[PDB]
Amino acid sequence: GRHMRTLLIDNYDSFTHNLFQYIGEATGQPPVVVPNDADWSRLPVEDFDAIVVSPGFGISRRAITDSGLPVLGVCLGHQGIAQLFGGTVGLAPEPMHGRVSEVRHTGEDVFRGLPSPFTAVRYHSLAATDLPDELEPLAWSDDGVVMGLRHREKPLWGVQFHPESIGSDFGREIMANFRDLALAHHRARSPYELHVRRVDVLPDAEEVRRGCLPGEGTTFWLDSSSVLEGASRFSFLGDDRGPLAEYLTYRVADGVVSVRGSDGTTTRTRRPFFNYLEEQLERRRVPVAPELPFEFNLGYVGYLGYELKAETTGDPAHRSPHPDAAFLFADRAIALDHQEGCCYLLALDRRGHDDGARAWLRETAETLTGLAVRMVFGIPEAAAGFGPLARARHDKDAYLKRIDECLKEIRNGESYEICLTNMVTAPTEATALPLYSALRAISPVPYGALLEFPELSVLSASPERFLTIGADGGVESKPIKGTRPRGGTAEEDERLRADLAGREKDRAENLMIVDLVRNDLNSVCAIGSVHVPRLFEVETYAPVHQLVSTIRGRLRPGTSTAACVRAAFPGGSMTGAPKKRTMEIIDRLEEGPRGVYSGALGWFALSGAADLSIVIRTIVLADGQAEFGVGGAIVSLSDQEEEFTETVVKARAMVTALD
Amino acid sequence: RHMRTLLIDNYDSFTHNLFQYIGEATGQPPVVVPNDADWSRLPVEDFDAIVVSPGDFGISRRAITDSGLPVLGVCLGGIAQLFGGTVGLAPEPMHGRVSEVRHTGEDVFRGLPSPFTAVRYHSLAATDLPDELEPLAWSDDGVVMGLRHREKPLWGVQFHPESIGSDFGREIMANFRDLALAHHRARRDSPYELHVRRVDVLPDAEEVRRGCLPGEGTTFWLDSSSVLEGASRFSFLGDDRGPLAEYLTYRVADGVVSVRGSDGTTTRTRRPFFNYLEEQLERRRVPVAPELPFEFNLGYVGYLGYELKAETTGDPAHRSPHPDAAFLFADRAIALDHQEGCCYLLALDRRGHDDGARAWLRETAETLTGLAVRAPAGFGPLARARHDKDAYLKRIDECLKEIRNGESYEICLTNMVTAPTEATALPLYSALRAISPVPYGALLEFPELSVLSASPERFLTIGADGGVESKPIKGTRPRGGTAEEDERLRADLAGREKDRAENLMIVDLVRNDLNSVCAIGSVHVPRLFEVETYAPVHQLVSTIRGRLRPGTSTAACVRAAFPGGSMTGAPKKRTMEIIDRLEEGPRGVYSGALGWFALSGAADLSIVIRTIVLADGQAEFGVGGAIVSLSDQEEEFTETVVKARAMVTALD
Ligand SMILES: N[C@@H](Cc1c[nH]c2ccccc12)C(=O)O
Ligand SMILES: N[C@@H](Cc1c[nH]c2ccccc12)C(=O)O
Ligand SMILES: [Cl-]
Ligand SMILES: [Mg+2]
Ligand SMILES: [Mg+2]
Ligand SMILES: [Mg+2]
Repeated sequence: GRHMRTLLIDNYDSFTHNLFQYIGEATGQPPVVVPNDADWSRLPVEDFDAIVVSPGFGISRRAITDSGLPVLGVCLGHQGIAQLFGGTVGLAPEPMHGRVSEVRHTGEDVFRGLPSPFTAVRYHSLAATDLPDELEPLAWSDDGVVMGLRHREKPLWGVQFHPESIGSDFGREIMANFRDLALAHHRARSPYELHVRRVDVLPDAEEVRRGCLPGEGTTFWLDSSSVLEGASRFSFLGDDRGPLAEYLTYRVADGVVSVRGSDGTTTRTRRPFFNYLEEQLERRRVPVAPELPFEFNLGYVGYLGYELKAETTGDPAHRSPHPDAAFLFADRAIALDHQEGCCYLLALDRRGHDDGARAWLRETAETLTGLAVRMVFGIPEAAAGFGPLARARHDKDAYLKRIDECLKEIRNGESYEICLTNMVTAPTEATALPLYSALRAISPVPYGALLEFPELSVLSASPERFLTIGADGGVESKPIKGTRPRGGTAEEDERLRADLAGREKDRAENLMIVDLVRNDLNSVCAIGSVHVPRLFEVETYAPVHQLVSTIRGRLRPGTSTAACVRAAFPGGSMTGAPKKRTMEIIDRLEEGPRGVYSGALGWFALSGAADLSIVIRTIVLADGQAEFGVGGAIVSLSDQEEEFTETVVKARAMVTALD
Repeated sequence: RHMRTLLIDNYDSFTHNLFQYIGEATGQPPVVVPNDADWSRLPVEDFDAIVVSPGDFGISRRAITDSGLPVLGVCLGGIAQLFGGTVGLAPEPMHGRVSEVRHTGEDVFRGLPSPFTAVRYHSLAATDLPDELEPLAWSDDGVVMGLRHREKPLWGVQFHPESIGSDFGREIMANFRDLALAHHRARRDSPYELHVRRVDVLPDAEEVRRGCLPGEGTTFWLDSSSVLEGASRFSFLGDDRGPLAEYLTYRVADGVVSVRGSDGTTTRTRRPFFNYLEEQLERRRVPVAPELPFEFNLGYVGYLGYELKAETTGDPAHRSPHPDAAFLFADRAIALDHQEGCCYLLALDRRGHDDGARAWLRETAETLTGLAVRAPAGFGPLARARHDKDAYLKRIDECLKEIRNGESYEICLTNMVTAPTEATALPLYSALRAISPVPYGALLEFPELSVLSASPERFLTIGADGGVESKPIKGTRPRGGTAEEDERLRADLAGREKDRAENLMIVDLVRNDLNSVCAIGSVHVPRLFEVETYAPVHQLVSTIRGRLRPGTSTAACVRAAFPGGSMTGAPKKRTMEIIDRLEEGPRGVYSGALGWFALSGAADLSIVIRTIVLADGQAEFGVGGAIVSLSDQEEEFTETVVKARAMVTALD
């Protein structure tokens, strides 16, 4: 998009150029330095996204009162904020010049991620004694002096210490936090009215699907079938019956978006899907409700197929037999809060209509209250086969040859890691809901989904977070790579878990994906914002042990949520590195489409938030047959037989559901 | 100006990670260009450095061979193959796997621990490097992990600095930026020939002064009277008798530069001094001679007076009785290498001419050789302080009141002491250098005054490569009468909150000065609150380093940092105004800078403390100390008396 522009107001003290260095290192951009006595009217304040007020009347006041921009006051600037809003700046208990204090804080805003206490140098005889009602203290010295404050509403922050002093710690981190706060402010800067109703019941999610949604017709169920503090909390359900609901599909080959309106009309448009999605999410922007503990305030629920790579970094090598994208615009949704044991009902009216949103709220609420009442596959059994009626696109011998081709390409330096996949097809008479009811019992996961669309049903037991994007512009990806089968005993199982956490080969497979996802996020994230808070964590699900790494970033200003997904699509954890050359190798060897498998499934909120899973451990139901993808990383250290066995093991939850 | 980096994208999935690391390390994002860009249409001239990303790749090959820019090759970034090196199969393919990397700590590896952890993404490695290439780093399985071309500004790393599993990636990208800055500063016609002769003798320095320099003439002796490894090593002596020699003075009041040539005639020019000096050093540019182990390749030797502040960030509040600048343009000089026990003789001719530089080198070498055979290596009774004790105590009171109103955090308050003396320059300096051996001793014997410096303090040491170091001193103790007293006082100096605060505020101030002229990320403090012991006092000393931005002259760096933070205090502009009001007169040479500006672009400048100025049968010496909120009036006065001991003993 673009880089953030910081204004550094020089108040003519001997600190401005140290702050210059710290902003430059923290943000990857030098700030524009302007003297405090410059002409405000002249100054292109419009061009700037964040102001740092240096220590030492003038434009400092204007910046704080008039600019409407995020401001960080450093020392005399901090006192400026306290004063300008009717505070008392009187003498501290002890004058402190070039002297060190332990600063304790709440770890909020500019103090995010800093240890309490941390060491900071002070250069003042004056402190914010009596804080106004509009300001709140965030930090205090061992001396009892206010060291940090903020305005309760406005994006204004003060520190009564020098972050940039040689005797201070985490100076750069404080400046990076302010940049992040500035980005979050500008993202926060509508054709609908969002109605919300909390119901103090939590019925069984499957009872809600069966009781509240129609058996026949287009429906979604975002299923936290595994609920675990910090990993998953919410489930979402809806249908296309609402008067503002739409069903949207995309065909890469035609390049056309087909939208079936609530009217009945299907509109057709020749353009790329991510571009289409970006336009609609901008046009339909609705702010998050502060009484909602989640950020899905309605929007699009559905899937992005692998073949959409043709409009990201990939080639249109193969045609999916399924829509390359399929989404319900959910005008009406049921949210289950599994932590608090309540439901939230969300409904849209057009800004100037009573489209029966409030009527749906009260009726669904009455329906919900009436509904409120109260495995482990080890090797070698897990690696039996794909099922009795099942045909893999590539039989064992075919797949061993593609693995061999992968090892040659790696040896010739064309790829570092190839996520080679197979596609298995099995005739079934099973309908979506009973089959899904068996799958979710077999493999409880944080990112379960049942999509029941006209052209297909998607039965996902994915545990994998592709992208979680806040309305504030915060981004998290948790690529999974490195797999170990479960043990047929609990001894063998704790062993295989330890083996996965410690083996060089699996760590290398995962690390190369972390670097790849870091690269994708760095193309759309602010410089210095991309980091890896967690490397090589082991997660255990009913069918497999998984190596998982966590990568976070913060979107650049001008970068849409849709743009972020496009840049990272398809997921590095399903392609390998380098992505463009590897996707070409996958085109040649797999000799057909992945379809929904290896794509992304989840929601884009009208708030600009998103939560997308990677489509793995998924059954696509269409035209009397079940289709499921399986695969794994091929690296120089890969054994052909072991890699094939891993693909069979990963099929086991799906094979068991269909059995 | 900031440095511009071109990042060549070789269509791999590492480019935006390298982008992030360059951005954070250098404070500027690189311009990213794909490897299939048009070379003719690409404005390579507008860029200062190339990073070749991992991955036919045209722009990459032409970056390394065709362009004369600094290049860092990352993995695929070619340099081995292009210069007739071998690319062979490594003992094991390494993709996303960590190696322990051991290195020489040179160039891109500067300041990295050995070993450090690095992630590799390659099956192929450089095996047989040609003479022109040099290995810098090796893996724990014996593969070359880093290389450089011996002449061209080309570095290769056979690992990913920017990988999550690598350490010190940002430090590697910053090191490359520093090397790029160094290279361009060394490209920047010469009106002189530089002639160098090494003589493998080392006579007594004081005998070289007596023997090789004239008694009555205008001379310099930069005297490492203390010689300690990595602290001081060289002395420099010269006179104005050469044919290309000039004597040079400035007056702030007139704004006039006075140049006395070999002719004996004096030219006068109205020009800010730092502007004139910057102009001359640009026009008189001569590259460093690599056979010289020191950076002074001849140039200007002298002092910048405190009152020059009028043309930096200060006001012209008082007129010095002495020139505000005074330099000998030394066309001939003797360098003593106290470490290797040899002498180096430097002499300028005009380009294509013979002004007798070889004759002076040959003659002076003989004189040095024969000289080395004969000589191998309170304030005082008639002293008057500008401020008596009672007056100085009340000036300290005024300082405390300014600090109470938050106008200053630290004021370097000083006194000026004057005494009649019969002593002449050389004998009195002979006494001083025995009393207080220091790394930055000097005897300047100019027409208007003699300067007898026993200064231990480094103001600015600037490489030809644009590397800057400042070692501000703040925090003083008297010497103890025993070894055990000295240990107590050294411990006490390092530990006291007051002294640590005095020092830290100058470190912050000098960081601020260097950041105005230095590359973003380059300014750091490798040592904080180190105690150094000299004959007269224990000193608390901190070290600050940076790299000059491209298009910043050495003179512009001195201007930005002058006067020294260690002699003013923070904030400098307001604090210097308080000093103007309370000191009631000029500092002159005292509290200014004394040293050399080399034709190479290098410089080495001391702070003028522990110095006697001789003029009109009168001795003048400044003494001062930090006034802070914690300052006691009596103690701060006594510190000024303690700091006078060396000068008072020498005059006595
Ligand atoms: N687990 C998510 C909700 C969810 C369930 N299944 C999903 C599939 C895709 C995206 C999100 C989901 C949460 O707790 O908020
Ligand atoms: N100590 C310096 C030379 C030197 C001695 N006295 C000086 C005074 C000013 C500048 C330099 C010097 C060196 O070893 O290189
Ligand atoms: Cl990082
Ligand atoms: Mg620190
Ligand atoms: Mg594998
Ligand atoms: Mg690291």
